[PDB]
Amino acid sequence: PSLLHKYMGIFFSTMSSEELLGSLDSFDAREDDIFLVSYPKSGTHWLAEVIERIPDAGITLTSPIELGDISKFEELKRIPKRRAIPTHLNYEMLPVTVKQKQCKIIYIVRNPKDTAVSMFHYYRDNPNLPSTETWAAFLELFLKGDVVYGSWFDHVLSWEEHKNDKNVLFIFYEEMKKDFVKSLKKITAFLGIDVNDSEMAKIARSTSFSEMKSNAAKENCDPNHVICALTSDRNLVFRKGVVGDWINYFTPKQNRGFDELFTEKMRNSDVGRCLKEYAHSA
Ligand SMILES: Nc1ncnc2c1ncn2[C@@H]1O[C@H](COP(=O)(O)O)[C@@H](OP(=O)(O)O)[C@H]1O
Ligand SMILES: [Ca+2]
Repeated sequence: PSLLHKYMGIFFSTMSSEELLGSLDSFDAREDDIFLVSYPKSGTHWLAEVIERIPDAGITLTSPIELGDISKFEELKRIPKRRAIPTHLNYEMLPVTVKQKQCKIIYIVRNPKDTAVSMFHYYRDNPNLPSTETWAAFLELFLKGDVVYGSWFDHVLSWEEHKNDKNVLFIFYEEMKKDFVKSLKKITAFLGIDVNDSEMAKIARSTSFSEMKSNAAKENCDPNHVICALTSDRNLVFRKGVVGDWINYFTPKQNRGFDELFTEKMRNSDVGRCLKEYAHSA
């Protein structure tokens, strides 16, 4: 019985009941709900960890929404507090009802060469993921989208369509590394929360990779809270967390090919070009 399975043409972990997934639009959003959206390996925790570190904001951060049985919906309706709800769903599969309420989205994004790698790595090291021997095997799938949650490019695009909607904010991983505070603001703001220089500086302190990397047990109460449906061992996510490495895995060929598909898919995607002003200088 597989480690992965495919729903509507996209691979998912068997830890996402298909029950759960046919049932999504039966999700009943709250005007206030929040969603931290990303394609795998894209700052997810980073982001989510960052949220939790916001003080007395009143927010219960929630286990992934495409993780589990239909009941997860049950699990969800009982959170009396405001919900920040993590997901890697694509737009289409995002619950209509979320579309209908215009719940705020935060969609975080990172250049796709770095994502691929980070990823490949994740296939290697995670027993919920059917490992792949060599880098080049995984890239082919990536470029096909033959990875869980499907094609990078599609994820981003679908999402990018709503980049100019009011309850939506895009964020760039990269931009998190560069000037984390300018970012944080951008958020606090979207969320219309005030948090001061001191405080913001505390979060920065608390959330540094290596900081985030020192860890082994529990959060605010008892049973471990998972935030990425795929991940059960948080110790697995902190690998290198810089920008750039992809220059230590792409062969001149794979790059040419990559840059052409990229340029083919990300035609006139503003976001496209921004991710290019980065490795442009990076
Ligand atoms: N506080 C932090 N600062 C920078 N990068 C971080 C980080 N926390 C996690 N990461 C990076 O986030 C990536 C994982 O993404 P996700 O949260 O979606 O699973 C990893 O990339 P790397 O493989 O390059 O190290 C990890 O290194
Ligand atoms: Ca459209």
